[PDB]
Amino acid sequence: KVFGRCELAAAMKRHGLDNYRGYSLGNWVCAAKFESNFNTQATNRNTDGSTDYGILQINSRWWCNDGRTPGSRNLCNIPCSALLSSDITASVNCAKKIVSDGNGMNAWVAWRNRCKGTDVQAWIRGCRL
Ligand SMILES: [Cl-]
Ligand code: NA
Repeated sequence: KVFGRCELAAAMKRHGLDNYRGYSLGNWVCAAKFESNFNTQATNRNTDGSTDYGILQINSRWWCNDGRTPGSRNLCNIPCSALLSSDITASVNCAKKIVSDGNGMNAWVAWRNRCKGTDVQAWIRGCRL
């Protein structure tokens, strides 16, 4: 599923991401835009052999099991394929664990490089939330 901007904003808000650990909704929408282009089916292979999955590009090195990342952890206790569903529940629930681990949204490289320190409220502007 390729989400609309406002559609995803509303979905994320319903799942409890607005101000989660102090991060306003615009941060999450911006992160999703630059990580996946709002596409739940996005996958990208990393140099170390791990793979990033879904709308928030969650990494199989630490967070999910894809059966092909040796010595890796599954800290969200899910198969990586579940992060590609049109239903964002699994991705949101895992992201809540990630952003809570001490480093906040800096875990997402595109957030750090393209969202952090910008006017992120622009990403939810005009949306009926
Ligand atoms: Cl933080
Ligand atoms: Na893993």
